[PDB]
Formats: sequence, C-alpha cells, structure tokens
Amino acid sequence: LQMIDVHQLKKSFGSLEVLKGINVHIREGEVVVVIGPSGSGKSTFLRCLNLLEDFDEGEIIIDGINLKAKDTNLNKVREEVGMVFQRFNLFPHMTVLNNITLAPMKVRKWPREKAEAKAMELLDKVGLKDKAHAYPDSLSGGQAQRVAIARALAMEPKIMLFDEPTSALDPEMVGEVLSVMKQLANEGMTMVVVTHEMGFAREVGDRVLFMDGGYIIEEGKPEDLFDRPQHERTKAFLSKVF
Amino acid sequence: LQMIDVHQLKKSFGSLEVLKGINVHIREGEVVVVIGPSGSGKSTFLRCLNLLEDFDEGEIIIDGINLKAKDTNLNKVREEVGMVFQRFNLFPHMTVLNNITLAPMKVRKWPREKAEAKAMELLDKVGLKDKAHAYPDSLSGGQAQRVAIARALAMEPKIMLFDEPTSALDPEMVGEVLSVMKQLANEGMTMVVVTHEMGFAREVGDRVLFMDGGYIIEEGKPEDLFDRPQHERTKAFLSKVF
Ligand SMILES: Nc1ncnc2c1ncn2[C@@H]1O[C@H](COP(=O)(O)OP(=O)(O)OP(O)(O)=S)[C@@H](O)[C@H]1O
Ligand SMILES: Nc1ncnc2c1ncn2[C@@H]1O[C@H](COP(=O)(O)OP(=O)(O)OP(O)(O)=S)[C@@H](O)[C@H]1O
Ligand SMILES: [Mg+2]
Repeated sequence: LQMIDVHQLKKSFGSLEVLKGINVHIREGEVVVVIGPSGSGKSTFLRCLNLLEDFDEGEIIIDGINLKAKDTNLNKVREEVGMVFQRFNLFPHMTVLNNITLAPMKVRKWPREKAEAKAMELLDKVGLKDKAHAYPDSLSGGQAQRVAIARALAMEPKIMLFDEPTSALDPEMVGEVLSVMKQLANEGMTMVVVTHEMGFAREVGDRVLFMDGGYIIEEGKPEDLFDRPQHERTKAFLSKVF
Repeated sequence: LQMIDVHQLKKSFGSLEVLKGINVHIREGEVVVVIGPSGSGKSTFLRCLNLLEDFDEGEIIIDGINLKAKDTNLNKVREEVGMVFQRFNLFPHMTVLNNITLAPMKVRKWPREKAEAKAMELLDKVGLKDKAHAYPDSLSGGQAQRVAIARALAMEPKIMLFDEPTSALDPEMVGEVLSVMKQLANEGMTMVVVTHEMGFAREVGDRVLFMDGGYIIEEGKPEDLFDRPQHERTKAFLSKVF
C-alpha cells in the first residue's frame, strides 16, 4: 500500500466525469493489472499516475510523496515513473540506441559512454542488442514495443506503467512483449498494466482491477476475479474478452 | 537545379555500401515518388535529405545551401525540411494540439495562442479539429498519420518528405491520408514520397524514381515508368508489386 496511493480520484473532461471516485493502493513490487471495456478511464487513470494529466479531486501519492503538495518536485517524480503506450513510443528519426540514451543523458545528466553501456545492457535483456544502430522503421511491432520498454527502463524507474502495449500488435508479436513484461515482474518491479490479454493477467498479476464507467467495480486475485466474478458487469465483460 | 540537389551521393554502413551514387535534382513544387525493393536505400536517402544521417561521398544542396559548406547553419535547413515516417510520428504522452505546437514553440519561440491558432487551422485542413484535445492512442491509423502531417506542416516547411506514410495502415485508412498529401501536392509543395501507392503516383506525381541496390536504376513520368519501363529490373520489380 506504499508505492502508489490513490484516494477518491476524480477527473472530468468538462461534462464527462471519466474517473468517478477511484481508490487503489499499490505496494512496492506489486504487479497490478487493469481490465475493462473502452471508455472506462483506464488510460486517463495511468496518465494521472504519470503526471500527464491533472485531476479534479482526490489524492495521488507516489513513493510517499503527494502530487499536489506545494513543496513537491513533480519533475523528480516524472522520472521515477516509466510509461509504455500502445503506439508512438519511439523517435523514428533516431537509432534504437539513441532512443534509449536520450533521456538518461538529457534528464539525469549521464555521460554518453555510461548511458550507452546501460542501453546495450537493456537491449541485451530484451533480445535486441543486434538492433542498437537500426532505425525504428527497420523494427517489427514486437521489436519496437520491446525497445519502448528498454527506453523506459533506462531511466531506471521505480514504477512501470503499461497502457495496452500489445493491443496494436499482430498476435504473432504479442507474447514477445509479454515475456519481457513477465520477466520484469519476476524482478520485483512495481507494475500497473492495462491489458486485454487475460493470460498475462492470470499468469503475472498480483491483483486485477476491473474498471467500468469510471469506477473500479470489482477487484482481487486473478484466479478469484476471472474464475469466480461476483458483479454482473464483470461477468458481462469477461463473457466477451481476450 | 533549385529545391533539392544531389550529386553522386554515397553512404555506407561498414563494408555495406547502401547508396552507391545517387544523382537527383528536384525542382521547387515538384512531387517525386520513390519506389523499389527493401534495402534499396530509400529511407537512408530521405534521412540524408532531412539531415538525420551523414554521407560518405557526394553533395547535397537544399534550396541553394550545401549541407557540408563551412558557413552552413544546419538547424536552419532542418527547420525548412519536414518529414513523415511510416510509424512513430506522434508523442503518445501529450494531446494532438500539443504534438503540433511543440516544435514551433521551441524552435520559432511562438507564444502559446499563436502556435495553437496555427495548429487549429492545420487540424481543420486535415479534417481533425475535433481531435485537438484527444490523445494519439484514441486515434485511428488514418487519423494519427494525418496529425503527423499536421505536425510537420506547423513548422511551415518548403520540403515535405514522406517515408511510406501509408504502409503500416489498414487499407481503409490509406485513403484519407493520401487525400491530404494530394492537397499538399496541389498547393505547390516540393514533395519526395516513398510509396508503392500507384494511384497516388499517377495522379499527383511528376516523376517516379526506381531505386534498387543503392542506385536509381530508372526514372521518368509515372505513366511512362509504370506502363512502359525500359530497364528489366524495373519491369521485374513492377511485376511482383503492381
Ligand atoms: N483528452 C480528452 N478530452 C476529452 N475527453 C477525453 C479525453 N481523454 C479521454 N476522454 C474521454 O474519456 C473516455 C475514454 O476513456 P479513457 O480515459 O481513454 O480510458 P480507457 O478505458 O482506456 O478508454 P479505451 O478507449 O477503453 S483504451 C472517452 O469517452 C472520452 O470522451
Ligand atoms: N543505421 C544502420 N546501420 C546498419 N545498417 C543499416 C542502417 N540503416 C540502414 N541499414 C541497411 O541499409 C540497407 C538499406 O536501408 P534502407 O534505406 O532502410 O532501405 P529501404 O529501401 O528503405 O528498405 P525498406 O525496408 O523497403 S523501407 C538495408 O539493408 C539496411 O539493413
Ligand atoms: Mg486506453
């Protein structure tokens, strides 16, 4: 309940209150999986967590610091949270290596040799050291998404956010990215993963949160949630998804 | 030999000669379509035009300025050349309006409302003003790629490069992207378009360059190159694609 703390979170886009009061508390090293239909506020939720969107009411605490406290450095938090999106993760005009090294050099003021040493180490980890000097256009979707992960890991964050990282990919490219994320969980990374891939959720997630219409409607262990859902809306959603 | 001027352009990656003597001279307002097999150097070529890659031998002159002359402001050339890639054109972490205004604000130091009025009219022209405050991942491929053109146009370039802008799109999304590109061609923009979209090439294209193995093997008017190719490599390539 220590790494991410969310109390009565609400958000509105004028008329549409997209997050209608949500509560979640994520411990250090916990993999939490977010599921639910389109328009639930799943991405908005992740954005608030990543300081990409401000909220209308409630509280967000990350690593024991408040996002709306006057004294708190938001830029310092920004670099402790990583985020991988469904698309557009890479700079197409830069090599794979320079994608990864850009922020660690620009933000954390690392020297080139140091940053590239760690970038090659992460490319090794994802199975793409042989693509260091390649351009994003040369990469398949599964390879591009694995570079996005490596990009995010180079800042060495405390939390990794994943917004449907495999949703835009062909089925032959999905498990590629899921195994990197799977491996990332095995190394004690606090992860929030928005996904429709339920086999990942059950295999990897510590808790599953079912979001619908701006609420977290049901939550709990993957086995508990998938096998024995209690809420009609959870049942309805699970009757048509993977 | 006005807008783009290339003489015996050569580029290697190690012992791999990727461009082997490119000579091409693009007039102002000319729309050049580039076609050819994978590994032809089409993307490398466009990168050289866009100052994203250095070259081993030869000369490149964008609008009367030599990219290797001593007194050359490279950044001032960079800002007059726009580029749309196959994928990764957008920042997923910021809104559509912000994607477009980022560069004119940083590079041209425009105030926010100035840049935004320009972005809004650009979104209008590509038929997407309603998506101004939306995030990239809410967009279709067709939409995303139109915003990618809007981003590029916000810098007010005189050269627009397109590296397979519709390749990674579902076929129904291909149409409305080529409509924007056509409008851009019809308005006098100097365009280099790497594309295997024949209808586009025939309609708004002035010339077609057939690249293969680091050379421009054959060139000419689209009708002429498409319907009566002179070189057997061009014929063979046309037979397997169109
Ligand atoms: N920047 C924005 N401006 C206005 N409305 C928005 C914005 N972002 C999201 N919305 C609204 O919020 C809903 C989208 O939900 P999201 O917050 O994107 O979460 P989500 O559940 O991931 O959505 P999907 O489509 O399932 S991935 C839509 O109905 C939008 O109208
Ligand atoms: N940064 C790099 N390092 C090493 N090799 C490269 C690099 N960039 C390109 N190449 C190689 O150069 C050759 C031609 O590159 P491109 O310009 O991408 O060709 P292309 O015609 O665009 O091919 P595609 O895949 O149809 S877009 C390919 O064999 C690449 O493997
Ligand atoms: Mg979403």
